[PDB]
Amino acid sequence: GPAHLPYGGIPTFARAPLVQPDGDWQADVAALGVPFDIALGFRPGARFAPRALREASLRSVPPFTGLDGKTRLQGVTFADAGDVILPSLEPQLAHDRITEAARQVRGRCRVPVFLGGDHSVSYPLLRAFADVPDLHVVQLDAHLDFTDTRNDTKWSNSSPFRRACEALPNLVHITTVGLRGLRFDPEAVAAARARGHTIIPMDDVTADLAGVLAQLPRGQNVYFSVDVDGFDPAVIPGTSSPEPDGLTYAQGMKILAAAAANNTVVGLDLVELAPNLDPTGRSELLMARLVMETLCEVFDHVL
Amino acid sequence: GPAHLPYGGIPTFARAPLVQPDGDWQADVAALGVPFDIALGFRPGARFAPRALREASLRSVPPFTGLDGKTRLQGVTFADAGDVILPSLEPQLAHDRITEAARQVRGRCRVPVFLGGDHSVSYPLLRAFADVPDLHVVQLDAHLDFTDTRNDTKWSNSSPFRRACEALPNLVHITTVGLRGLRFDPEAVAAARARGHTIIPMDDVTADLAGVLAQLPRGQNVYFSVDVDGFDPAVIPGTSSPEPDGLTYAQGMKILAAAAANNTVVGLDLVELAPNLDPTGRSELLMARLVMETLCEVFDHVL
Amino acid sequence: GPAHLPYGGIPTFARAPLVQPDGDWQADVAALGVPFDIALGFRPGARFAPRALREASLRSVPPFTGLDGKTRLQGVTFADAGDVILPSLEPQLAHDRITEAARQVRGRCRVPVFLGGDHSVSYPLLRAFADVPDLHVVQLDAHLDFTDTRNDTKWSNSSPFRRACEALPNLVHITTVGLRGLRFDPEAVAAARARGHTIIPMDDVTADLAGVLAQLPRGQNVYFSVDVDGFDPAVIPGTSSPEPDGLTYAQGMKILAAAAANNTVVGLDLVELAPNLDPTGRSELLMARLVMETLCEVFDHVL
Amino acid sequence: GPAHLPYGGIPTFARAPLVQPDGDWQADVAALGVPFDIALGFRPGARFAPRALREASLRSVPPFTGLDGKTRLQGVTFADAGDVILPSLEPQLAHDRITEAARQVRGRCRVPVFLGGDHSVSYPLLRAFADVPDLHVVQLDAHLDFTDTRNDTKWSNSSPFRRACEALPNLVHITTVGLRGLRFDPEAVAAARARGHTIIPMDDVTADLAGVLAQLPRGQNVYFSVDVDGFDPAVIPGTSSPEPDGLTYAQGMKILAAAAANNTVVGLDLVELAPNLDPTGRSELLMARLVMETLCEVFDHVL
Amino acid sequence: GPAHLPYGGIPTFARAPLVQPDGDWQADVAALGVPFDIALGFRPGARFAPRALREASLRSVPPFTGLDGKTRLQGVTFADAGDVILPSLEPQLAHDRITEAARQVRGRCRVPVFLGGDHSVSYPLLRAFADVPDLHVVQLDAHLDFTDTRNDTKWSNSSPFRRACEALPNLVHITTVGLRGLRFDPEAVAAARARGHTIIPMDDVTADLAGVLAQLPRGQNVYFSVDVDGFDPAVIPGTSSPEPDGLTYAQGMKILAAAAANNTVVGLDLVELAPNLDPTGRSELLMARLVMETLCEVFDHVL
Amino acid sequence: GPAHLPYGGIPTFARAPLVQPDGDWQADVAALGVPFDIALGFRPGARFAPRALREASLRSVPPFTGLDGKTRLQGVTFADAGDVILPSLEPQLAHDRITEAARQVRGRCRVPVFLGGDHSVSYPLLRAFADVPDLHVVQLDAHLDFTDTRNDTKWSNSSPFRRACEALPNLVHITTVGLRGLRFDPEAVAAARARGHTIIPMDDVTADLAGVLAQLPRGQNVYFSVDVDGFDPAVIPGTSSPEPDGLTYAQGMKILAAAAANNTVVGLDLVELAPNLDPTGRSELLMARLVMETLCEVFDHVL
Ligand SMILES: NCCCCCCN
Ligand SMILES: NCCCCCCN
Ligand SMILES: NCCCCCCN
Ligand SMILES: NCCCCCCN
Ligand SMILES: NCCCCCCN
Ligand SMILES: NCCCCCCN
Ligand SMILES: [Mn+2]
Ligand SMILES: [Mn+2]
Ligand SMILES: [Mn+2]
Ligand SMILES: [Mn+2]
Ligand SMILES: [Mn+2]
Ligand SMILES: [Mn+2]
Ligand SMILES: [Mn+2]
Ligand SMILES: [Mn+2]
Ligand SMILES: [Mn+2]
Ligand SMILES: [Mn+2]
Ligand SMILES: [Mn+2]
Ligand SMILES: [Mn+2]
Repeated sequence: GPAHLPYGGIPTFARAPLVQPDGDWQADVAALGVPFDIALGFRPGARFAPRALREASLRSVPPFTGLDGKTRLQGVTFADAGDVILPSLEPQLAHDRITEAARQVRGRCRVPVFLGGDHSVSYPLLRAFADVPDLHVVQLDAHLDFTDTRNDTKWSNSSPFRRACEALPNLVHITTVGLRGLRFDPEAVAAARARGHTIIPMDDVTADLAGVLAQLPRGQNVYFSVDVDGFDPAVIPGTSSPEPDGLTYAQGMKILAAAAANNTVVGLDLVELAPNLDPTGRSELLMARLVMETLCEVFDHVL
Repeated sequence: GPAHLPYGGIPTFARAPLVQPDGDWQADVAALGVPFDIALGFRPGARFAPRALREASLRSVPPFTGLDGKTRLQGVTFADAGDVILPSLEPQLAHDRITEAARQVRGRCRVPVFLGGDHSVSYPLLRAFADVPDLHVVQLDAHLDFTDTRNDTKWSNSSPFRRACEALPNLVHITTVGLRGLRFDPEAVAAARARGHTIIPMDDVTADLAGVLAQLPRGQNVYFSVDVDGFDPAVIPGTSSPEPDGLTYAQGMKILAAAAANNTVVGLDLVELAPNLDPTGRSELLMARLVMETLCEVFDHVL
Repeated sequence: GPAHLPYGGIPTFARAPLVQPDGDWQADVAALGVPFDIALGFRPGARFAPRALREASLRSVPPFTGLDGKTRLQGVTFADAGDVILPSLEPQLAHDRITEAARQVRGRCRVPVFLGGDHSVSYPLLRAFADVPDLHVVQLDAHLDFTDTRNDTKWSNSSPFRRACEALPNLVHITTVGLRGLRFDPEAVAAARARGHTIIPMDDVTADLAGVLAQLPRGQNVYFSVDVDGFDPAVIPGTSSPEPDGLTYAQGMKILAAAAANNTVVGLDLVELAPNLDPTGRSELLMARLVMETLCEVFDHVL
Repeated sequence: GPAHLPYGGIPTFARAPLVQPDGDWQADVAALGVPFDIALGFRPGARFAPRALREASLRSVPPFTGLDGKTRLQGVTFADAGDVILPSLEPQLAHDRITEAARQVRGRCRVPVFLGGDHSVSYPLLRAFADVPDLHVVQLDAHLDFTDTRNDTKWSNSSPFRRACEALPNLVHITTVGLRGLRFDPEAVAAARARGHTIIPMDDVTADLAGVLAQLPRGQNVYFSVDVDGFDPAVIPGTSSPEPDGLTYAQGMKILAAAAANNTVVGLDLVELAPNLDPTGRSELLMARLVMETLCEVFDHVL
Repeated sequence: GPAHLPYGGIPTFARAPLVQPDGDWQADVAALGVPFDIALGFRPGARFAPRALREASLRSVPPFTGLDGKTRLQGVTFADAGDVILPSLEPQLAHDRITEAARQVRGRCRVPVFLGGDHSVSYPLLRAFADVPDLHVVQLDAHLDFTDTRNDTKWSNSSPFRRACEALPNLVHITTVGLRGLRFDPEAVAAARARGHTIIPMDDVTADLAGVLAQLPRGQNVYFSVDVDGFDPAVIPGTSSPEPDGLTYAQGMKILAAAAANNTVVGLDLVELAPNLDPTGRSELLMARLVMETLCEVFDHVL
Repeated sequence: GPAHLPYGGIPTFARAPLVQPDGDWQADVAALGVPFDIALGFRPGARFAPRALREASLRSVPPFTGLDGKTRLQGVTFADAGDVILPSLEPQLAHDRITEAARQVRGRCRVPVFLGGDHSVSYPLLRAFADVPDLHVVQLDAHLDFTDTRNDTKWSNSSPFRRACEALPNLVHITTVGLRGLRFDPEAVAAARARGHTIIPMDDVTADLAGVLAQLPRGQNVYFSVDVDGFDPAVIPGTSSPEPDGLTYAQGMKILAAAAANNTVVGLDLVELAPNLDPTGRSELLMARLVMETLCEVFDHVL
């Protein structure tokens, strides 16, 4: 039968059927949105990212047959579990609802995809992976986000991984790639290193990408956390706090593809996208493709 | 339980459940989108209107308890039948698919709501009502849209009602309110008058609204066609061809309310909304409300 | 000597000298900003309003000599106390800081001007007026904002006056003008009415403005709360939740002028402006003028 | 044969043939642009107005057959003399080039149409009408623009008519309609009244439009000067310094229409349009139409 | 003699004299616009590209004297034949109108420059080159555009070269450079390879540009087709369907420069530019320069 | 205790205290804005750059502790001297106002930072350095700006350094890096070479950046002039006249860092930023950071 053009149809992620987090369904991949952006400290807009990503994903409906004739995501079913129902304010309640929804979705799919939302959502999201032994996180970001307190709060988008580690003893390591900028929280850097976390500055990527890939985990259970500001602002300008000289789409994708080829991917989140800050719409289009391309890599080599 | 905020959840019209035009369902109201805008002769964008209206409708989820404490649309069921699957180009095929979908939706609901799309969609939509005796159309528009041929085509957005009339002998009358502008197709005006159609210039609405309401049909089968450019550009700037000094939201709504109170409404379409032309977003927010408020009025007088 | 054009100089409200809330200063009028917008339920952006209003106020630097040759605000001194230092999240802490800064500013000026920020800021702002006998609030708004709980929180922008009344036994009456829309919280409306509050729908303003002015308070201590969405979206589109058919600038100004002529004005807040939602910039330009014109009226009838 | 749609073809005013100011041609109406905006004191952008107006005029190509079947501008020839070649800075030189071009275009048409550009262009433009006996100017504007010196200059957009009067003893009277705002130059107002100029505040138009029309000249040589900020900012937001509660399109047109039918119109300029400040594009669309409708009125009452 | 600044004068390509496609003129280079965008399957806007390109070209008026002091395009004459008069809808009629205009312009100049318009215009454009022996096409694009049918039509922007080949046996070869993305039409790829077409993925350009240049045709009659989406979205965001990691301006220009110095260039089109999708305006400014620089290279190697 | 988030507080550069140019203060670094943009020859907007840069600088408040734990600008004091009070038009008066303000600021700080404004401001700015022996200028720009006359004026943004040199024989040498484009003023290029100025095209940076750095001055009094269009438009699109293939932020910074490491930096200006042309806001965010990072380098190598 005829198929909808991108501007047609209800926008669900990858045009997947809609389901409830605690419903009776099962799928290889399931998306869950978290339209929460009140924890960021600059320009809001990320609450609109889940919807923008769903809309942009209509340009990337699986499966995909590449130029070389190979087809990826063949036989991979999808589901869109909608969005976590968030309260106004009440960060603690929002966190609990996010964790509960993430748990339910995780228990019904193989690889859950979480659409943020500012980076603070990664904390309650990760609480749903408490039973993953030696859980590792691979984070693309211009910022470390391992701060204890910022602007008198423990729940800002600058503390998700610090909060996650103190709540999850199974989260044994984090590899962050793309760090750059004039300012870094010394207490956060010290705390991350003290825990053996791997910090890879964007300088490393530029000088030797081959080496960066060489620093990625091997044979581990990995959770992907992609902060769109890890990418160069010229490529992805739609984000609150841009920092120059970031990852090209290709570099960020190469890092994700490599990690997904040598590890067991247990989930992925895409955060800090701000559609309202990029009127060209390329930010949401490229990031929706990023999620889909990452999934291609994952399922094209799973154990 | 908790409810989503406007920015949360999958955007279906009025958050109604998604169904297939020819699926096994029944509801009081059913929405059907027609993301077609290649027939307009100026600024494109109406193809994105159905999606924009669905998103905006999340701010107007029924039922409604007003300031006076009374509730409207209580117990009235809704369904979103998605969008007509349109081809690229191929206007004739597009028309056939639009009529087929509209027919299927019509047979399954009491009042169908069509989301355009440029005004040319009203022609194939009306074909789905060829069985309605003495069908009257109440049209809000700055333009008459009764032209025979324009820029070498019979299918432009300036010809929907002319096409509809020649194909539907049961379409016995059209009442158009809000006409204004420097240019009018003399052949179209003459043709409309000859068929006994009622033409109500905006100047008459400004001069005496009560008089205009008295010119509306009474005890007839009515199809509403709302071209957003009938409203003043200051109120609704998101449209291809704006004309100064149009209807305020209140005036247009009073006309729809009056007609809905004195006739049997068989359907309604909302066309020419161009979200891309109004970065403030008020155009879609207000027009989504207009559709919902019109339904409140329609169901307040169900015989 | 030469004076800056609007685009020159540091933007302080009315180009007034900068001071600290608890510093050693005194002035007739003092402005204080509250860049808080995490309590609204739709489109963010009001956190940028204080800055936008300051920039726009450079087009309205006092005193003003009108067409008739008469001068207003002559000799009236101004000061800009900057903004309340807000934390991230932590609504309760934010409230405490807002109340403290407001108290300090209030103690050093005759009429304090508060620039929001979403409407939730009116609650902590009003707490600074606990010592004002029989405090009356005159609120311009499309919404009532007298809700107890909304989306699982007590601190949303829909509850500021409910929170204020429970924290301030001296807040004996509220007059709200401009209400309109398909939905209202029935408990909020009934509670407000049962408390003796005056609700004036926009319909009444349109029907008989004189009658509305006659309903305003007289010989009372009055605090002005101006929610920009009380104004018609065509005039002021830059706001989160617009509702059609609102106050023209002239109508809103007549209401404020009337109240200022017959009462002791103790303060005023300007909330819900979202500069990011109006690329024409007219929203902040017109609202900055409203504040300045309101002050002209206040000081013209001060007792 | 076939005609271009608005988005097709080279944009010349009213789609008229292109000519040189000092070329060998003759026409009833001739357009001349003056992309000069370095004299305004706030938001630039008017330098692009001539081009925006030409593009917008493609929606208003003459002649016009209205709803009544009557045609206007039938047989009336048009020409586009392009723009004055302006230097960078060098206001004195720009003025001389403007006057020379205006003189040349004036000598080759019956009614010249000048597209600004900020209002300062009206001065060198008026210098080309030194031989018109008892010249009268009908100015639509929110401001008076009769200031002697502003920000240390004699050539700002606040001084065009003051400069014109001192250079043209034949300019015997000016009628300005639409004045509003909190500030007016007391010296400028006094100077205007001393010369017998007529000042009609927007309040007068609102209170009694009939009384306003009665103050317009009769049987005089009239030059129209339309500053788009005379119109309400909700209608025409694309302008540097908007002032609330202005003329609706209809009111401004009624004033121009009355004056056009009772006098010998020798010219007209349209200034202060800032396309860049109105992403909806309604400002240029409506103002291009304003010019064409004014012309319809002019040639509809030729002696 | 004084010359207009970019914002002055009537916008004709390269500020060249305006002429009719069938008029009495002759020039080395002639531009023809094709404001047709109803064939694309995503975001419209390309219909405004011809006009945007003309305006942007005022920043690149020939001749050009570089930093080395050498002058290019010296003595080369230009002309702007306006735009093809397109009907509404009626793709077949549009195609015929396009081919006829292309033929007329082709016979009055040496190198015709066609401004699109979506890519589907290349088909009717190429039909005007049926008499060119062993015609080779050098295509810059992220997409192949050799698809047979898409969304029930043979005339989408994904089929221009497929339609051109089955209609022009003299079209013996196509070299496409810049291909990338997750999805490629296997049937289209197979059909292209079966005809011996050269497919050069962006990866090859990145890996070895010298190798890519060595693959370009030599001593052949070449038609250049430049789809702006061949360039990286960071550089040229103004396009309907962007794909990450594309050609830099320099890389695309190097390809065109090399092909221009070793072949007989018979024409060039610039398609898919969507000015409405890039509010920074760099897309049209850079692409206008691309056409002009390509022309510099072309006439520096004419035999 | 707590500190403002970027959206909070009065926007002064680096959140530094506000002072008067001739006031009684002293600071290591002092900022002065020059909101002048009437000299550029294309798209206006730079007049708003000083304000945009100040706002953006709130994201770069000193001192800075990098990822390595080292802190820069520790103890370095800052001040914001506001903006030069500019007249409307009257370029010569503007120039004198600028030179005097710059001299006053220079005598109260070690390193003055000047915020433009179009590039023409560099001329009056440099006059404030008439007392510096063997003054060298390091200019990042896509254009040379050594033109004598352009569009009939001596004061355009294409002549700042030409004017500066003839007024300042002590300005012995200029090193311009980043030059590119199709057109260059041969007269300007010759005059610069004759004075021995070093011209470094962007191609040289791309080929061998190390070789470019080796060409920078050593042990000299250096004034930095950064024209944002020197950077690639993909990175910094907010500028009047962009040119493809420019400096990455990293490259521009490397050039500035190199010169600051072994020269006595006497001042720096940042010109041609046009915030209105980049709705993503990255242009001002990155350029504010550039200024701050340059200062970090400067004070890391003080003699
Ligand atoms: N790590 C401190 C700053 C992190 C900000 C988070 C995401 N933008
Ligand atoms: N009736 C001729 C013009 C109609 C245009 C249709 C809708 N914009
Ligand atoms: N009174 C309930 C809704 C109020 C919203 C507040 C302001 N927008
Ligand atoms: N009459 C003083 C102000 C005039 C400004 C001119 C036009 N905006
Ligand atoms: N080749 C199939 C897709 C082509 C789209 C055309 C231009 N964007
Ligand atoms: N050097 C001639 C052009 C310079 C323009 C200046 C800055 N944009
Ligand atoms: Mn992060
Ligand atoms: Mn980050
Ligand atoms: Mn219409
Ligand atoms: Mn219509
Ligand atoms: Mn409110
Ligand atoms: Mn409100
Ligand atoms: Mn004015
Ligand atoms: Mn004026
Ligand atoms: Mn393509
Ligand atoms: Mn293509
Ligand atoms: Mn430059
Ligand atoms: Mn420069």
